[PDB]
Amino acid sequence: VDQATLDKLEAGFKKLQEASDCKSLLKKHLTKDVFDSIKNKKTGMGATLLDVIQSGVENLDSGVGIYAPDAESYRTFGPLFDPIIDDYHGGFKLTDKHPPKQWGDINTLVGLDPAGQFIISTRVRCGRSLQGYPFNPCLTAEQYKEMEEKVSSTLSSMEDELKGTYYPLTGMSKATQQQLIDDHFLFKEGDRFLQTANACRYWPTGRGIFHNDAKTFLVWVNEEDHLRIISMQKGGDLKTVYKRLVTAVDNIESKLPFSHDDRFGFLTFCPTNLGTTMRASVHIQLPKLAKDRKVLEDIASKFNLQVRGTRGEHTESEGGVYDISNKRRLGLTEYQAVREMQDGILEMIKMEKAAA
Ligand SMILES: Nc1ncnc2c1ncn2[C@@H]1O[C@H](COP(=O)(O)OP(=O)(O)O)[C@@H](O)[C@H]1O
Ligand SMILES: NC(=O)NCCC[C@H](N)C(=O)O
Ligand SMILES: [Mg+2]
Repeated sequence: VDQATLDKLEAGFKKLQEASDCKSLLKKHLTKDVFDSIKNKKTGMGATLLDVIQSGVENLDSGVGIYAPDAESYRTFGPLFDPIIDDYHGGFKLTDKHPPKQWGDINTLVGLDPAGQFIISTRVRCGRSLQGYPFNPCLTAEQYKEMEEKVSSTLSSMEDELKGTYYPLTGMSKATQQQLIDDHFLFKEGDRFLQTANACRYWPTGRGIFHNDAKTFLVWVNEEDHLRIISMQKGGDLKTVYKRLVTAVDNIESKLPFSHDDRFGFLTFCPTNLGTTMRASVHIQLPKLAKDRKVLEDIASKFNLQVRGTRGEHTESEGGVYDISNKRRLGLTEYQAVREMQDGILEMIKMEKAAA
Protein backbone atom coordinates (compact mmCIF):
# COMPACT_ATOMS: atom_id res chain seq x y z
CA VAL A 1 0.00 0.00 0.00
CA ASP A 2 1.31 3.43 -1.01
CA GLN A 3 1.17 6.76 0.86
CA ALA A 4 -1.51 8.47 -1.23
CA THR A 5 -3.91 5.66 -0.38
CA LEU A 6 -3.07 5.75 3.34
CA ASP A 7 -3.81 9.47 3.41
CA LYS A 8 -7.24 8.93 1.80
CA LEU A 9 -8.09 6.14 4.26
CA GLU A 10 -7.24 8.23 7.32
CA ALA A 11 -9.38 11.02 5.91
CA GLY A 12 -12.18 8.59 5.09
CA PHE A 13 -12.10 7.09 8.58
CA LYS A 14 -12.21 10.63 9.94
CA LYS A 15 -15.22 11.45 7.76
CA LEU A 16 -17.13 8.44 9.08
CA GLN A 17 -16.47 9.44 12.70
CA GLU A 18 -17.70 13.01 12.16
CA ALA A 19 -20.90 11.86 10.45
CA SER A 20 -22.89 11.73 13.69
CA ASP A 21 -26.04 10.48 11.95
CA CYS A 22 -24.44 7.96 9.57
CA LYS A 23 -26.01 4.55 10.20
CA SER A 24 -24.10 2.23 7.85
CA LEU A 25 -22.65 -1.10 8.94
CA LEU A 26 -19.35 0.29 7.68
CA LYS A 27 -19.42 3.06 10.30
CA LYS A 28 -20.74 0.75 12.99
CA HIS A 29 -18.08 -1.91 12.47
CA LEU A 30 -14.95 -0.10 11.27
CA THR A 31 -13.45 0.49 14.73
CA LYS A 32 -10.00 2.02 15.20
CA ASP A 33 -8.57 -1.41 16.09
CA VAL A 34 -10.18 -2.96 13.03
CA PHE A 35 -9.13 0.01 10.88
CA ASP A 36 -5.49 -0.06 12.04
CA SER A 37 -5.35 -3.86 11.75
CA ILE A 38 -6.07 -3.99 8.00
CA LYS A 39 -5.39 -0.56 6.45
CA ASN A 40 -1.86 -1.49 5.33
CA LYS A 41 -2.93 -4.74 3.67
CA LYS A 42 -3.15 -5.49 -0.06
CA THR A 43 -4.41 -8.39 -2.19
CA GLY A 44 -2.60 -10.12 -5.05
CA MET A 45 -4.57 -7.98 -7.48
CA GLY A 46 -3.64 -4.83 -5.59
CA ALA A 47 -6.99 -4.27 -3.93
CA THR A 48 -6.64 -2.13 -0.81
CA LEU A 49 -8.93 -1.16 2.08
CA LEU A 50 -9.81 1.98 0.16
CA ASP A 51 -11.21 -0.09 -2.69
CA VAL A 52 -13.36 -1.83 -0.06
CA ILE A 53 -14.79 1.04 2.00
CA GLN A 54 -14.74 3.91 -0.49
CA SER A 55 -18.38 3.53 -1.58
CA GLY A 56 -19.45 3.78 2.06
CA VAL A 57 -17.11 6.67 2.81
CA GLU A 58 -18.42 8.68 -0.12
CA ASN A 59 -22.05 7.66 0.33
CA LEU A 60 -22.74 8.01 4.05
CA ASP A 61 -26.36 7.01 3.50
CA SER A 62 -25.12 3.51 2.57
CA GLY A 63 -26.73 0.70 4.56
CA VAL A 64 -23.63 -1.47 4.31
CA GLY A 65 -20.91 0.52 2.57
CA ILE A 66 -18.40 -2.10 1.45
CA TYR A 67 -17.70 -4.39 -1.50
CA ALA A 68 -15.09 -7.05 -2.33
CA PRO A 69 -12.87 -6.05 -5.29
CA ASP A 70 -11.66 -9.64 -5.56
CA ALA A 71 -12.36 -12.88 -3.71
CA GLU A 72 -9.21 -12.55 -1.61
CA SER A 73 -10.56 -9.29 -0.18
CA TYR A 74 -13.13 -11.19 1.91
CA ARG A 75 -10.31 -12.69 3.98
CA THR A 76 -7.52 -10.14 3.59
CA PHE A 77 -9.97 -7.65 5.08
CA GLY A 78 -11.86 -10.24 7.14
CA PRO A 79 -11.78 -8.22 10.36
CA LEU A 80 -14.13 -5.75 8.65
CA PHE A 81 -16.12 -8.13 6.42
CA ASP A 82 -16.69 -10.71 9.18
CA PRO A 83 -18.57 -8.55 11.69
CA ILE A 84 -20.54 -6.84 8.92
CA ILE A 85 -21.56 -10.17 7.38
CA ASP A 86 -22.55 -11.61 10.78
CA ASP A 87 -24.57 -8.47 11.44
CA TYR A 88 -26.39 -8.21 8.09
CA HIS A 89 -27.30 -11.88 7.71
CA GLY A 90 -28.74 -12.20 11.23
CA GLY A 91 -26.05 -14.35 12.82
CA PHE A 92 -23.04 -15.92 11.09
CA LYS A 93 -20.05 -16.77 13.28
CA LEU A 94 -16.38 -16.85 12.27
CA THR A 95 -16.55 -20.62 12.51
CA ASP A 96 -19.83 -20.96 10.59
CA LYS A 97 -20.05 -22.21 7.02
CA HIS A 98 -22.89 -21.70 4.55
CA PRO A 99 -24.81 -24.93 3.91
CA PRO A 100 -24.77 -26.86 0.63
CA LYS A 101 -27.11 -25.72 -2.14
CA GLN A 102 -30.65 -26.96 -1.48
CA TRP A 103 -33.67 -25.69 -3.40
CA GLY A 104 -35.94 -27.77 -1.17
CA ASP A 105 -39.39 -29.15 -1.92
CA ILE A 106 -40.84 -26.67 -4.37
CA ASN A 107 -44.28 -28.23 -4.03
CA THR A 108 -44.59 -26.89 -0.44
CA LEU A 109 -44.69 -23.27 -1.65
CA VAL A 110 -48.07 -21.59 -2.01
CA GLY A 111 -49.85 -18.74 -3.78
CA LEU A 112 -49.05 -15.64 -1.74
CA ASP A 113 -52.28 -13.71 -2.26
CA PRO A 114 -55.14 -15.65 -3.86
CA ALA A 115 -57.71 -12.82 -3.89
CA GLY A 116 -55.15 -10.63 -5.67
CA GLN A 117 -55.75 -7.44 -3.68
CA PHE A 118 -52.27 -6.90 -2.21
CA ILE A 119 -49.52 -8.42 -4.36
CA ILE A 120 -48.64 -6.94 -7.75
CA SER A 121 -45.77 -9.17 -8.85
CA THR A 122 -43.31 -11.75 -7.54
CA ARG A 123 -39.61 -12.08 -8.35
CA VAL A 124 -36.70 -14.30 -7.40
CA ARG A 125 -33.10 -13.60 -8.34
CA CYS A 126 -29.71 -15.14 -7.75
CA GLY A 127 -26.23 -13.92 -8.60
CA ARG A 128 -23.17 -15.78 -9.85
CA SER A 129 -19.55 -14.99 -10.60
CA LEU A 130 -17.57 -16.69 -13.38
CA GLN A 131 -14.56 -18.68 -12.25
CA GLY A 132 -11.37 -17.04 -13.48
CA TYR A 133 -12.78 -13.52 -13.38
CA PRO A 134 -12.46 -11.04 -10.48
CA PHE A 135 -15.25 -8.68 -9.41
CA ASN A 136 -16.07 -5.46 -11.27
CA PRO A 137 -13.33 -3.15 -9.89
CA CYS A 138 -10.55 -5.48 -11.06
CA LEU A 139 -11.92 -6.11 -14.57
CA THR A 140 -10.45 -4.65 -17.75
CA ALA A 141 -12.62 -3.54 -20.67
CA GLU A 142 -11.47 -6.59 -22.63
CA GLN A 143 -12.59 -8.92 -19.84
CA TYR A 144 -16.07 -7.37 -19.83
CA LYS A 145 -16.26 -8.19 -23.55
CA GLU A 146 -14.90 -11.71 -23.03
CA MET A 147 -17.43 -12.46 -20.28
CA GLU A 148 -20.29 -11.06 -22.34
CA GLU A 149 -19.22 -13.44 -25.13
CA LYS A 150 -19.05 -16.44 -22.83
CA VAL A 151 -22.43 -15.79 -21.17
CA SER A 152 -24.41 -14.79 -24.27
CA SER A 153 -23.11 -17.82 -26.19
CA THR A 154 -24.08 -20.10 -23.30
CA LEU A 155 -27.58 -18.64 -23.08
CA SER A 156 -28.19 -19.19 -26.81
CA SER A 157 -28.45 -22.88 -25.89
CA MET A 158 -31.43 -22.40 -23.55
CA GLU A 159 -34.53 -24.22 -24.79
CA ASP A 160 -38.32 -24.30 -24.38
CA GLU A 161 -39.63 -21.80 -21.81
CA LEU A 162 -36.11 -20.49 -21.22
CA LYS A 163 -35.12 -20.00 -24.87
CA GLY A 164 -34.50 -16.32 -25.61
CA THR A 165 -32.32 -13.55 -27.06
CA TYR A 166 -29.34 -11.53 -25.76
CA TYR A 167 -29.60 -7.73 -25.96
CA PRO A 168 -26.34 -5.80 -25.52
CA LEU A 169 -26.58 -2.45 -23.77
CA THR A 170 -24.15 -1.20 -26.39
CA GLY A 171 -26.28 -0.39 -29.41
CA MET A 172 -29.49 -0.64 -27.39
CA SER A 173 -31.78 2.32 -28.10
CA LYS A 174 -32.32 4.77 -25.27
CA ALA A 175 -36.06 4.18 -25.61
CA THR A 176 -35.75 0.39 -25.37
CA GLN A 177 -33.40 0.63 -22.39
CA GLN A 178 -35.60 3.06 -20.51
CA GLN A 179 -38.73 0.98 -21.08
CA LEU A 180 -37.03 -2.20 -19.83
CA ILE A 181 -35.93 -0.35 -16.69
CA ASP A 182 -39.33 1.22 -16.13
CA ASP A 183 -41.02 -2.18 -16.43
CA HIS A 184 -38.72 -3.48 -13.67
CA PHE A 185 -36.84 -5.84 -15.97
CA LEU A 186 -33.47 -4.21 -16.68
CA PHE A 187 -30.93 -2.91 -14.16
CA LYS A 188 -30.73 0.86 -13.80
CA GLU A 189 -27.82 2.83 -15.24
CA GLY A 190 -25.68 5.07 -13.04
CA ASP A 191 -25.92 3.82 -9.42
CA ARG A 192 -23.90 6.06 -7.07
CA PHE A 193 -23.04 3.27 -4.64
CA LEU A 194 -21.69 1.04 -7.41
CA GLN A 195 -19.97 3.91 -9.24
CA THR A 196 -17.90 4.93 -6.22
CA ALA A 197 -16.95 1.28 -5.74
CA ASN A 198 -15.46 1.52 -9.25
CA ALA A 199 -17.92 -1.18 -10.33
CA CYS A 200 -19.11 0.60 -13.46
CA ARG A 201 -15.90 1.27 -15.40
CA TYR A 202 -16.01 1.16 -19.22
CA TRP A 203 -19.82 1.34 -19.12
CA PRO A 204 -21.74 0.15 -21.12
CA THR A 205 -19.09 -2.16 -22.61
CA GLY A 206 -19.86 -5.81 -21.86
CA ARG A 207 -23.18 -5.07 -20.16
CA GLY A 208 -26.56 -6.33 -21.32
CA ILE A 209 -29.62 -8.48 -20.64
CA PHE A 210 -30.82 -11.88 -21.88
CA HIS A 211 -34.50 -12.75 -21.65
CA ASN A 212 -37.14 -15.06 -23.07
CA ASP A 213 -39.81 -13.32 -25.13
CA ALA A 214 -42.28 -13.23 -22.23
CA LYS A 215 -39.63 -11.68 -19.97
CA THR A 216 -40.37 -14.10 -17.14
CA PHE A 217 -36.81 -15.34 -17.34
CA LEU A 218 -33.96 -12.84 -17.52
CA VAL A 219 -30.21 -12.74 -17.01
CA TRP A 220 -28.32 -9.51 -16.32
CA VAL A 221 -24.80 -9.57 -17.71
CA ASN A 222 -22.05 -7.54 -16.04
CA GLU A 223 -24.01 -5.26 -13.72
CA GLU A 224 -23.28 -5.64 -9.99
CA ASP A 225 -22.42 -9.31 -10.49
CA HIS A 226 -21.21 -11.16 -13.59
CA LEU A 227 -24.67 -12.75 -13.80
CA ARG A 228 -27.99 -12.09 -12.13
CA ILE A 229 -30.48 -14.79 -13.00
CA ILE A 230 -34.03 -13.68 -12.58
CA SER A 231 -37.46 -15.24 -12.66
CA MET A 232 -40.47 -12.97 -12.28
CA GLN A 233 -44.10 -12.49 -13.28
CA LYS A 234 -47.29 -10.66 -12.36
CA GLY A 235 -49.25 -12.09 -9.44
CA GLY A 236 -48.33 -14.18 -6.42
CA ASP A 237 -47.57 -17.65 -7.82
CA LEU A 238 -44.27 -18.04 -6.01
CA LYS A 239 -44.12 -21.75 -6.71
CA THR A 240 -44.04 -21.23 -10.50
CA VAL A 241 -41.61 -18.30 -10.28
CA TYR A 242 -39.28 -20.28 -8.02
CA LYS A 243 -39.55 -23.48 -10.08
CA ARG A 244 -38.56 -21.59 -13.22
CA LEU A 245 -35.55 -20.07 -11.46
CA VAL A 246 -34.44 -23.50 -10.21
CA THR A 247 -34.69 -24.98 -13.71
CA ALA A 248 -32.74 -22.09 -15.24
CA VAL A 249 -29.97 -22.05 -12.64
CA ASP A 250 -29.54 -25.85 -12.65
CA ASN A 251 -29.24 -25.75 -16.42
CA ILE A 252 -26.83 -22.82 -16.59
CA GLU A 253 -24.71 -24.36 -13.83
CA SER A 254 -24.02 -27.46 -15.94
CA LYS A 255 -22.54 -25.21 -18.64
CA LEU A 256 -20.68 -22.37 -16.93
CA PRO A 257 -18.24 -22.65 -14.01
CA PHE A 258 -19.30 -20.39 -11.12
CA SER A 259 -17.24 -19.37 -8.09
CA HIS A 260 -18.23 -21.14 -4.88
CA ASP A 261 -16.52 -20.93 -1.47
CA ASP A 262 -16.60 -23.58 1.26
CA ARG A 263 -17.49 -20.94 3.83
CA PHE A 264 -19.31 -18.20 1.93
CA GLY A 265 -21.27 -20.32 -0.56
CA PHE A 266 -21.60 -18.65 -3.94
CA LEU A 267 -19.30 -15.66 -4.16
CA THR A 268 -20.62 -12.22 -5.03
CA PHE A 269 -19.38 -8.63 -5.23
CA CYS A 270 -21.43 -7.41 -2.25
CA PRO A 271 -21.27 -9.30 1.08
CA THR A 272 -25.08 -9.04 1.37
CA ASN A 273 -25.36 -11.40 -1.60
CA LEU A 274 -23.18 -14.27 -0.45
CA GLY A 275 -24.40 -17.81 0.18
CA THR A 276 -27.68 -18.50 -1.62
CA THR A 277 -27.33 -15.11 -3.35
CA MET A 278 -31.10 -15.19 -3.30
CA ARG A 279 -33.50 -12.29 -3.09
CA ALA A 280 -37.14 -13.27 -3.28
CA SER A 281 -39.42 -10.26 -3.36
CA VAL A 282 -42.92 -9.04 -3.94
CA HIS A 283 -44.20 -5.73 -5.12
CA ILE A 284 -47.05 -5.31 -2.67
CA GLN A 285 -49.57 -2.79 -1.36
CA LEU A 286 -50.43 -2.74 2.35
CA PRO A 287 -52.21 0.60 2.87
CA LYS A 288 -53.11 0.11 6.54
CA LEU A 289 -49.71 -1.25 7.59
CA ALA A 290 -47.81 1.16 5.31
CA LYS A 291 -49.38 4.34 6.75
CA ASP A 292 -45.80 5.11 7.81
CA ARG A 293 -42.97 3.40 5.97
CA LYS A 294 -40.92 3.33 9.17
CA VAL A 295 -43.69 1.36 10.91
CA LEU A 296 -43.85 -0.93 7.88
CA GLU A 297 -40.08 -1.46 8.03
CA ASP A 298 -40.23 -2.19 11.78
CA ILE A 299 -42.92 -4.82 11.21
CA ALA A 300 -41.03 -6.37 8.29
CA SER A 301 -37.79 -6.60 10.24
CA LYS A 302 -39.32 -8.99 12.77
CA PHE A 303 -40.00 -11.36 9.88
CA ASN A 304 -36.38 -10.90 8.69
CA LEU A 305 -37.63 -8.95 5.66
CA GLN A 306 -36.34 -5.78 3.99
CA VAL A 307 -38.40 -2.95 2.48
CA ARG A 308 -37.28 -1.15 -0.71
CA GLY A 309 -38.94 1.42 -2.97
CA THR A 310 -40.72 0.61 -6.23
CA ARG A 311 -37.72 1.11 -8.55
CA GLY A 312 -35.42 -0.89 -6.27
CA GLU A 313 -33.13 -0.17 -3.30
CA HIS A 314 -32.48 3.49 -2.37
CA THR A 315 -35.76 4.60 -3.90
CA GLU A 316 -39.14 5.66 -2.50
CA SER A 317 -42.44 3.82 -2.68
CA GLU A 318 -44.69 5.02 -5.48
CA GLY A 319 -48.45 4.69 -5.25
CA GLY A 320 -48.08 2.62 -2.11
CA VAL A 321 -46.08 -0.08 -3.88
CA TYR A 322 -43.23 -1.50 -1.81
CA ASP A 323 -40.58 -4.08 -2.64
CA ILE A 324 -40.48 -6.52 0.31
CA SER A 325 -38.00 -9.39 0.35
CA ASN A 326 -35.96 -11.76 2.48
CA LYS A 327 -32.98 -9.86 3.86
CA ARG A 328 -30.82 -12.87 4.68
CA ARG A 329 -28.99 -14.79 1.96
CA LEU A 330 -26.07 -16.46 3.76
CA GLY A 331 -26.21 -19.15 6.47
CA LEU A 332 -29.57 -20.50 5.35
CA THR A 333 -30.58 -22.65 2.37
CA GLU A 334 -32.27 -21.45 -0.79
CA TYR A 335 -35.44 -23.13 0.48
CA GLN A 336 -35.12 -21.35 3.84
CA ALA A 337 -34.51 -17.97 2.20
CA VAL A 338 -37.53 -18.21 -0.08
CA ARG A 339 -39.64 -19.54 2.78
CA GLU A 340 -38.77 -16.52 4.95
CA MET A 341 -40.33 -14.28 2.30
CA GLN A 342 -43.35 -16.54 1.77
CA ASP A 343 -43.99 -16.90 5.50
CA GLY A 344 -43.45 -13.22 6.29
CA ILE A 345 -45.57 -11.94 3.42
CA LEU A 346 -48.44 -14.33 4.22
CA GLU A 347 -48.45 -13.10 7.82
CA MET A 348 -48.10 -9.41 6.93
CA ILE A 349 -51.11 -9.82 4.68
CA LYS A 350 -53.04 -11.39 7.58
CA MET A 351 -52.10 -8.42 9.77
CA GLU A 352 -53.26 -5.99 7.09
CA LYS A 353 -56.68 -7.67 6.91
CA ALA A 354 -56.99 -7.48 10.69
CA ALA A 355 -55.64 -3.95 11.14
CA ALA A 356 -58.15 -1.12 11.53
N1 LIG B 1 -41.29 -8.32 -6.77
C1 LIG B 1 -40.88 -7.55 -7.85
N2 LIG B 1 -41.72 -7.45 -8.92
C2 LIG B 1 -41.28 -6.67 -9.96
N3 LIG B 1 -40.13 -5.98 -10.10
C3 LIG B 1 -39.31 -6.10 -9.00
C4 LIG B 1 -39.63 -6.87 -7.84
N4 LIG B 1 -38.60 -6.80 -6.90
C5 LIG B 1 -37.68 -6.01 -7.48
N5 LIG B 1 -38.08 -5.56 -8.75
C6 LIG B 1 -37.27 -4.66 -9.64
O1 LIG B 1 -36.02 -5.18 -9.79
C7 LIG B 1 -35.10 -4.16 -10.20
C8 LIG B 1 -33.81 -4.27 -9.32
O2 LIG B 1 -33.97 -3.70 -8.13
P1 LIG B 1 -32.76 -3.95 -6.84
O3 LIG B 1 -33.55 -3.27 -5.77
O4 LIG B 1 -31.64 -3.28 -7.57
O5 LIG B 1 -32.82 -5.49 -6.85
P2 LIG B 1 -31.50 -6.63 -7.00
O6 LIG B 1 -31.13 -7.03 -5.59
O7 LIG B 1 -32.34 -7.57 -7.81
O8 LIG B 1 -30.33 -5.98 -7.72
C9 LIG B 1 -35.84 -2.83 -9.98
O9 LIG B 1 -36.35 -2.34 -11.18
C10 LIG B 1 -37.08 -3.23 -9.13
O10 LIG B 1 -38.22 -2.54 -9.54
N1 LIG C 1 -30.62 -2.35 -0.01
C1 LIG C 1 -29.44 -2.99 0.32
O1 LIG C 1 -29.32 -3.45 1.48
N2 LIG C 1 -28.44 -3.10 -0.65
C2 LIG C 1 -27.15 -3.76 -0.34
C3 LIG C 1 -26.00 -2.71 -0.16
C4 LIG C 1 -26.10 -1.60 -1.23
C5 LIG C 1 -25.21 -0.34 -0.99
N3 LIG C 1 -23.79 -0.68 -1.08
C6 LIG C 1 -25.51 0.16 0.50
O2 LIG C 1 -24.61 -0.09 1.35
O3 LIG C 1 -26.58 0.74 0.73
MG1 LIG D 1 -29.60 -4.12 -7.82
